[PDB]
Amino acid sequence: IIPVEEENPDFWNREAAEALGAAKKLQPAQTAAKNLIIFLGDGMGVSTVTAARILKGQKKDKLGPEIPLAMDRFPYVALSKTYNVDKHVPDSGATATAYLCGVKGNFQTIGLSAAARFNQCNTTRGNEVISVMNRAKKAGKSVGVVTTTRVQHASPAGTYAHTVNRNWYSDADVPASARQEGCQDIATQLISNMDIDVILGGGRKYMFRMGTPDPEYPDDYSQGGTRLDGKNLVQEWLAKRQGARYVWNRTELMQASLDPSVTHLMGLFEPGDMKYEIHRDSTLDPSLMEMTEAALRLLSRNPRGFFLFVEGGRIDHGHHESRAYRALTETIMFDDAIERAGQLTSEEDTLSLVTADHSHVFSFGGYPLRGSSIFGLAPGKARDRKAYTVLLYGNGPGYVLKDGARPDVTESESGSPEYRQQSAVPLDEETHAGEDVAVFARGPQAHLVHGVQEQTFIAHVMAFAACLEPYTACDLAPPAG
Amino acid sequence: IIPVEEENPDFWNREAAEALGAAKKLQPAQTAAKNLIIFLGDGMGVSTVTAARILKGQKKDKLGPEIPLAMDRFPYVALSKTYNVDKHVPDSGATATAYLCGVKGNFQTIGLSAAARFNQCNTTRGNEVISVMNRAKKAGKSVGVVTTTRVQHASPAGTYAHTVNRNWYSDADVPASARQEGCQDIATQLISNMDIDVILGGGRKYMFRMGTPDPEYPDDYSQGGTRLDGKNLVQEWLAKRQGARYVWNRTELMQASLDPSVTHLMGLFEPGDMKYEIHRDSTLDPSLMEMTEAALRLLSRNPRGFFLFVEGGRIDHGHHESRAYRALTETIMFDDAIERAGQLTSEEDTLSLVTADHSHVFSFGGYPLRGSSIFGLAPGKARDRKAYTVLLYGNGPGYVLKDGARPDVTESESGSPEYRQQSAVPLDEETHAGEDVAVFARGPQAHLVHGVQEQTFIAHVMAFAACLEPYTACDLAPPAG
Ligand SMILES: *[C@@H]1O[C@H](CO)[C@@H](O[C@@H]2O[C@H](CO)[C@@H](O)[C@H](O)[C@H]2NC(C)=O)[C@H](O)[C@H]1NC(C)=O
Ligand SMILES: *[C@@H]1O[C@H](CO)[C@@H](O[C@@H]2O[C@H](CO)[C@@H](O)[C@H](O)[C@H]2NC(C)=O)[C@H](O)[C@H]1NC(C)=O
Ligand SMILES: *[C@@H]1O[C@H](CO)[C@@H](O[C@@H]2O[C@H](CO)[C@@H](O)[C@H](O)[C@H]2NC(C)=O)[C@H](O)[C@H]1NC(C)=O
Ligand SMILES: *[C@@H]1O[C@H](CO)[C@@H](O[C@@H]2O[C@H](CO)[C@@H](O)[C@H](O)[C@H]2NC(C)=O)[C@H](O)[C@H]1NC(C)=O
Ligand SMILES: N[C@@H](Cc1ccccc1)C(=O)O
Ligand SMILES: N[C@@H](Cc1ccccc1)C(=O)O
Ligand SMILES: N[C@@H](Cc1ccccc1)C(=O)O
Ligand SMILES: N[C@@H](Cc1ccccc1)C(=O)O
Ligand SMILES: [Ca+2]
Ligand SMILES: [Ca+2]
Ligand SMILES: [Mg+2]
Ligand SMILES: [Mg+2]
Ligand SMILES: [Zn+2]
Ligand SMILES: [Zn+2]
Ligand SMILES: [Zn+2]
Ligand SMILES: [Zn+2]
Repeated sequence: IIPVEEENPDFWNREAAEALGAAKKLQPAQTAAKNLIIFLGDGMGVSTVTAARILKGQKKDKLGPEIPLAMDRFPYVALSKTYNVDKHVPDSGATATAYLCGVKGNFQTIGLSAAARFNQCNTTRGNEVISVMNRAKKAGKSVGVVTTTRVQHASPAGTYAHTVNRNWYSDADVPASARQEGCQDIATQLISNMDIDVILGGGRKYMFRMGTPDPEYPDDYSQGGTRLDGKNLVQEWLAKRQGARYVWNRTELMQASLDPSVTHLMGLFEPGDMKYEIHRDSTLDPSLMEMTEAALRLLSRNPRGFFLFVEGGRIDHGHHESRAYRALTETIMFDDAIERAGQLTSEEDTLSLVTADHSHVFSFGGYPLRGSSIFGLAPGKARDRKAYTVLLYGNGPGYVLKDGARPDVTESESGSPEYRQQSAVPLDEETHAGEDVAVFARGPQAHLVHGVQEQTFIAHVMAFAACLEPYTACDLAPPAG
Repeated sequence: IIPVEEENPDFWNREAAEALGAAKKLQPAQTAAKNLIIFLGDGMGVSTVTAARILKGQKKDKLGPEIPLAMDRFPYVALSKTYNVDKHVPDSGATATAYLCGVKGNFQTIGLSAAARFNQCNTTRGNEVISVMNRAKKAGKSVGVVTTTRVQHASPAGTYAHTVNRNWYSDADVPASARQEGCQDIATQLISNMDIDVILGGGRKYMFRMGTPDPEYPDDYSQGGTRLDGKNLVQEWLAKRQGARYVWNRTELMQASLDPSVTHLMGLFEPGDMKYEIHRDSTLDPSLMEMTEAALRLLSRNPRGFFLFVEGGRIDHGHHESRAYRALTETIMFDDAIERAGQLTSEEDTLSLVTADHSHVFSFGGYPLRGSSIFGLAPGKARDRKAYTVLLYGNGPGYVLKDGARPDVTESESGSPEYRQQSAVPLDEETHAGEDVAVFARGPQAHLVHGVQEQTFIAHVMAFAACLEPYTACDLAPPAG
C-alpha cells in the first residue's frame, strides 16, 4: 500500500530538512564517559536490522520500514569489519575478543590474541588480552554482563574469560590434558578471573556438580549440574562477597535489584541458554529488557560509573535454525533493551554502542509491497511455478525437497514461528556471514565511531572514552553532570 | 592462513590507536562544496562491499579483508533506508528519485513523487521532482552523467528525467496513448529536459531512427537505431550547442576530453549497456574510471564547480545473473573510479558521496579460511554430501537440480567468470534486497552524513553542501580554496 502523506514531495523535503537540522546540531563532547554500555546483537547484521525494523514497525501498526528502531536513533554509525585473523567469516568467540578486548583472534577462541590456537590449551599463556570490562573494574567501575545465552557462552565470556576453546563451558567439557595444564572451564573463569558485579543470563548447569537437580527442572536429569570437580561455583562466588545474591528466577531478580544491601548479583535463569522471547515463561524468566534494567539498578549505584555488556544472544540462534521469526523477534527484544537502557542512563555521561559480532546469510528480497509482512511470500511465482518467501537464507536447515521438488509455501506456513525459510544449500545450521556489520554509537566520544573500522575499534573507543588503559592520558575533561 | 603480524596484540592496538587519532582529527567544514559527486554502485549492498573488498585485496596479493577499498577510506558513513513508497524492496528508478531528487517515489518510476503511478502517463504532470544535478546546472555549475549502463537507464535517468515508466528508453517503447499525452521517452528527455555538459555511457540505439546501423556493429541489425519518430537525437543535441562533440569510442573520448574547444561531450559507447569490464574491448571502450576522468577534465573547467554522477551500473547486473564474479569485478572498477575521482578533485571543495541504490540477496558465508578466494567452496560438505560455495544468493538463476539433486560444485567451476552461484529459489533474475545500504561521504559538509537516514538524505545533503535550492540560505562560507 502507498501511504498518502508520502505522495507529497513536501513530506520528504520536510523530513530531510529536519534530518539536516539534526545533523548540524551534532557536537562532539570534550568530556569523558562515566559509563560504558555495549549492546551486542549476536548475528545482527544489516539485513537483520532492516528486517527487524520492518517487523517492529508493523507490530506497532505502522507500515514498517519508516519507523526507527531505538538503535536507528543513535547519531553515529560506522561499518565494522568482522573477519577473524584465521577465518573471513567469524565466530562469536574471536569477534568478542575484537569488540571486548580490542584485539582480533582466531575462530572459536575467546580473550586470546591470534598467537593462541583453538583447542590447544598449551598455547594460552602469554596470549591473554584483557577486556575493557576488566579494565573498567580495575578503574573502580561496577561491571555487568547480561545475556539471553549461557553467561558462559562465547560473547559474554569475551568480557572476562581467556580460553582456546569456547566449548569449554564446565570442567566436564575440558579434556583431561587441558585440565592438568590449568585451562579453566569458562564457568570457573566467570567466578575467578575478575570481580563482576552483575551476572545475568543462562548457564545454571555449568555451576553445579553432576547430579545436582536444576531448581526449575528437577525432574529433567539432562538439565542438572555438569561439573565433575564437585564444586558449587555459585556457592564459591557468594562466599567471596558480602552482599552477594544468587537468583534463578524473575521474581527474585526483581527483589534483588531493588535491595540496597545487594552489591553483587548473579542471576542464572535456565540450565543452558534462555528461552526465545516467544517461549519465555514471564512468571519465571526475565526478558532481556528486564535483566538490563535489573543490572542498571545495581550498576548505577557506583559513583565511579559502570561498564555494562548486554547481549541479544539468541538473534544468532534464530538465524542458525533458519527461523527468521525467532531471529527477528529476538532482535526486537534486543532493541527494546537498548531503548530501556537509554531511558535509564544519560547520553551526557554514558557512551553506548550497539553492534553485532557478525552477520548471517539472511536476505530480504522478492519485491514485496509496502506494509506486507516480512514473513510473507514474494509476489509472483518462481521459475518452478511455486511460491517463495521474501526472507531466505543462503544455506541452512530450511532447504527442502519434497518428492524431488522445492516445496511450495503458503502465507500461513511462512508466517509460523516454527517456519524455516528455504536456503540454497542444506546444512544442519545456517552459517554466519562475513559482511560488515553496523556500529551505532551515542554519548561522550561517540563521534569517534565513524567510517569503516576494524571490529577492534569498538573496544578501543570505549576504553578511550572512559580514559581506561591504554588511554588513561585520554586528555578528556571529567564526565559531564 | 594466519598472518604472523596479526598474532601480536600490539598490531591491533597500534592500528586502533591510529584509528582513534584519525577519528579525533576529523573536523567539520564551515565552508560550502564547490563540487558535488555522487558515486552510485547499483546493487552495491553491504555484502557486495565486503566481498569486493576481499576480492580487491587478493587481486593486490593481500589476504583480502584487511585492505581498504577507496570507499572504505571515506570518513563519514551512514546507513540509508532504500524502501520505495510502494515496495519494501525497491528498484533503481524510484531509488534514483530518492538519492538524486530527495523525494521517495514508486517502483519503476523516475524523477516523480509517489503521487505518480507506474506506466500511467496521465499521472505525470505536477509530480516532477527536480534533481540536485538540475539545480546545480541552474546555479551555473557544469554537470556530468557517467555510467556503464545505458545513459537512459533508471539510475542516470534520475538526474534529468521524469517518467512513470523506466522502460521507456526510446519512443519505440512508449505506447501510442502515452506518446499522444506527451510522455517523452528517456532518450528525448536526455537531450531536452536540461543542459548536461558531459554524458557518458551506453545507449546509442535509442538516439537514432530505426534502420540506422550502429557504428560499432553495422552488421548486427539488432544493435541499430530504435526510434520510430525519424529523429537523430545526437544530431539534435549537437545542433543546440557550440563546442559540442559526440563520440562512440574510447580514442575519440580521450581526444575530446583534452580538447579545450569541447564544452559539451556526449559519449555513447555501446548500443545498450556497456560490456562488463571483464568483456570490455579496451581499444574501443573506456572503463568507468576513464569515463570518470574524461568527465572531470571537462567539468572541472567551470569556475563555479560541477555536479557529477558516476555509476557502477552493472554491479547490479552481475548479481541479477547470480554471477558474483561479474558483480564483484564491476564493484572493484567502480571503486577504482572513486579512487581516480579522489585524485582529480580536492576534498577541501568537493563533497563526494558513495552509495548504492539498494542491495541484492547476495550472501557471503560458510567458514572460509583467511586468504581463501571469495569464489571458492565453503570448507566442509553440505548435508546432501556435496560441496557448496561461500557466495550464495537467496534466489536467482543459479538454482539447479541435476538428476533431481543439488549439483556438486568444484573450485574450478565456482571460480569461473560465468559461474552462477546457487540460490534457494529459481528465478530468471536474482532479486534486489531491501536491507539498508551504506553511504560513504567526504568533503565539505560530509560530516552531516551520519546515523540511519532515509535515502532522500543523499540528495538533500548534496544540495545543502553546495547551497543549492532549497538550501540557498545554507549559511556556509564560500568553498575553500
Ligand atoms: C601443545 O601440545 C601438543 C601435544 O599434543 C604438542 O604437540 C606435540 O608436539 C610434538 C613436537 O612438535 C610432536 O612430536 C607431537 O606429535 C605433538 N603431539 C600431538 C599429539 O599433536 C605441542 O608441541 C604443544 N604446543 C606447545 C606450544 O607447547
Ligand atoms: C524463585 O526462587 C525462590 C528462591 O529459590 C523460590 O523461593 C523458594 O520457594 C520454595 C518453594 O516454594 C520455598 O520452600 C522456599 O522457602 C523459597 N526460598 C526462598 C528464599 O524464598 C521461589 O519459589 C521461586 N519462584 C518460583 C515461581 O519458582
Ligand atoms: C489515466 O488514464 C486511464 C485510461 O486508461 C484512466 O482510467 C480510466 O478511468 C475511467 C474512469 O475512472 C474508467 O472508467 C476507465 O475504465 C479507465 N480506463 C482504463 C482502460 O483503465 C484514468 O482515469 C487516467 N488517470 C488520470 C489521472 O487522468
Ligand atoms: C572512433 O570513432 C571515430 C569517429 O567516428 C572513427 O574515425 C572514423 O573512422 C573511419 C574509418 O576509419 C574514417 O573513414 C573516418 O574518417 C573517421 N572519422 C573521423 C572523424 O575520424 C574511428 O575509426 C573510431 N575508432 C575505431 C577503433 O573504430
Ligand atoms: N554460533 C553457533 C554455531 C557456530 C559453530 C561454529 C562456529 C561458530 C558458530 C552457535 O553456537 O549457536
Ligand atoms: N524493566 C523490568 C523491571 C524488572 C527488573 C528486574 C526484574 C524484573 C523486572 C520490567 O518491565 O519488569
Ligand atoms: N534491476 C534489474 C531488473 C529489475 C526488474 C524489476 C524491478 C527492478 C529491477 C535490471 O533492470 O537489470
Ligand atoms: N584515466 C583514463 C584517461 C582517459 C580519459 C578519457 C578517455 C580515455 C582515457 C585512462 O587510464 O586511460
Ligand atoms: Ca527459567
Ligand atoms: Ca563500444
Ligand atoms: Mg553470543
Ligand atoms: Mg543503475
Ligand atoms: Zn555470534
Ligand atoms: Zn552463531
Ligand atoms: Zn539498482
Ligand atoms: Zn537491478
